[PDB]
Amino acid sequence: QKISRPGDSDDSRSVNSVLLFTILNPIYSITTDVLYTICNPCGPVQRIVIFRKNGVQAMVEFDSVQSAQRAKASLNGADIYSGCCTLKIEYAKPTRLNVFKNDQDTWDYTNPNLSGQG
Repeated sequence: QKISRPGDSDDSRSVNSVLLFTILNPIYSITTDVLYTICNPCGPVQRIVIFRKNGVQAMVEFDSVQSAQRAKASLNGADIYSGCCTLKIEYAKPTRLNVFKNDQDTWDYTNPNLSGQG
C-alpha cells in the first residue's frame, strides 16, 4: 500500500519558485550581485531584479521550489551587513520572472548569453 516511513508536515506544500524581497533599514548599497551572493548558498539562483523608485525591494527565482523554500527559510529577517539592511521575504504572485539584460538593476544566471569577463 505505502512505505512504512511516509512523509510528514505535508512536505510544507508548494506554490512557486519565485520570491519577493523587501529591505527594512536600507542604509547601504544593494545590487543584483549582493542579492546573488546571499541567495546562492541557499540554492541555485536563476534570475534577480530590483526596484527602488519607492523604498527598496527585489525579486529572486530559483531552479526549483525546494531551493526557494530554503531561501526564505534561511534569509528572512537576516542582515547583509551584520546590522541594518534587514531582509523580509515572502512568495511573489507570478509563477515565473523575466530578464531583459544584465546590470546592477536586473541579472540572469541561466541565459545562454549571460556574458562574462573570464
